[PDB]
Amino acid sequence: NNEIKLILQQYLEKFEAHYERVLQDDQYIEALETLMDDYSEFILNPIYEQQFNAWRDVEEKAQLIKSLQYITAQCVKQVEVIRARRLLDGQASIEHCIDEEFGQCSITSNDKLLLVGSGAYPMTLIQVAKETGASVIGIDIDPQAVDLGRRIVNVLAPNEDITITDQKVSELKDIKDVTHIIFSSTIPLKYSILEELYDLTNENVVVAMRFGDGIKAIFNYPSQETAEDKWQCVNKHMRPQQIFDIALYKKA
Ligand SMILES: C[S@@+](CC[C@H](N)C(=O)[O-])C[C@H]1O[C@@H](n2cnc3c(N)ncnc32)[C@H](O)[C@@H]1O
Repeated sequence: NNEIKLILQQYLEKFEAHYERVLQDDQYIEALETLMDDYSEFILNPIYEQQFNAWRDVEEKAQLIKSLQYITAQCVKQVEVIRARRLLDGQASIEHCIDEEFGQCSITSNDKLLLVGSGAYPMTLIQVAKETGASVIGIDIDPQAVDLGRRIVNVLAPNEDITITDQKVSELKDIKDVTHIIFSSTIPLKYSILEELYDLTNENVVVAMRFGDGIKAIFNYPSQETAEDKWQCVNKHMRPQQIFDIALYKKA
């Protein structure tokens, strides 16, 4: 208990200070990015993983995890907003292909991908459009993220077929044409949206759900059990030096 709980509380306090500073002045982004790198290195260190796993508290552990995953999700968003505003303020124009996340279920230019939680700095959305030539829809509930994302796409990828909207999945007119769906990891509602998508989507749709379980759940929303007759987990992609893992879902 004692050891890992103390560090996790200290990270929560550090994230509070860094996040509050960045809200007042975006010059403190570099310090927050460094904290996020240190946090990542902590999460992926087998020593801390073992300590975390050994802490068999139920209530306090669960709550502390939930406090961290919420504030660090806000930090991820704030980094994206600042990076986006910097690119647009200028008015000027890596290690893994997103296609890799779908294993055998490959993406061609004839396919159509929905990315849930596109974000203000939608590099992943642009990446997959450029790599695959597929049509791409990104949704984000935050209109700041919709505006920044839309205008970044128009600068960096004007020739790709990319739509960004605040529409919920039940409001997407072309939902039945979607062949591939990716969920960003830092979406609290991702499993409720997954369940809603069952009835909305065609029968052969494939979903890549990004998540973090165990110690990775302090920087990600975790996996959940799905309704067993609806979404079947056909593949789990878990790696020790990846800050998020991927669960592939198909119908029945
Ligand atoms: C950090 S950002 C961008 C994606 C991020 N890079 C990731 O991979 O987790 C996460 C985005 O998801 C958005 N978001 C959160 N909940 C959502 C929901 N229920 N539906 C759509 N977008 C959501 C946030 O507004 C935010 O812009």
